[PDB]
Amino acid sequence: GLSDGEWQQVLNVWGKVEADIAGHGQEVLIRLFTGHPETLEKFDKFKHLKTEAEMKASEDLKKHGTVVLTALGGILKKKGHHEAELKPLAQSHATKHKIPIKYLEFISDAIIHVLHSKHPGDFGADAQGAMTKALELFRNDIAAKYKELGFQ
Ligand code: MNH
Repeated sequence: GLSDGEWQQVLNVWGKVEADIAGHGQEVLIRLFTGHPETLEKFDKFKHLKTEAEMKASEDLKKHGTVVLTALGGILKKKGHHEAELKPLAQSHATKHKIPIKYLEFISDAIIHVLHSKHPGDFGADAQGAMTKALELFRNDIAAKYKELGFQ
């Protein structure tokens, strides 16, 4: 679990994602696809995207960015009483989308990167440790549901 102070830090930082949810979400997805181009094949509608400028110019990619970060926002605000939120998310990602836990680790990393990049020296040692622990918990709780289901 995180501590109370650790959640407060997580949620304060998520305060800044919510000022520009679309632009954060899009930078997240662009970090992901360019560092890990196999993740791009999971999206039928994004594999016409050969360049960054193409990625950067896509409103549909930004739309997905928002869907992603909005649902993570909800999850985070439940502070690890997040089972009702998280369980059907895990099921769709295992059975339908077929997203390996490794791609989830890649997007966690992309979110840490994007918080540092968009908030240079405003996202400190302490806040970065708590967000990492919060994303680890997210990932741990999905991994458990994945194991149940035999996914990988
Ligand atoms: C945090 C990480 C994270 C969150 C909160 C997340 C939340 C969602 C939500 C909400 C939806 C819409 C409802 C659903 O269950 O289909 C959705 C659809 C999707 N998700 Mn994912 N998703 C990922 C990471 C996430 N997704 C990653 C990483 C992959 C890709 C490599 C991915 C690929 C999808 C695909 C593909 C869809 C369906 C896209 C479409 O509409 O065509 N994702």
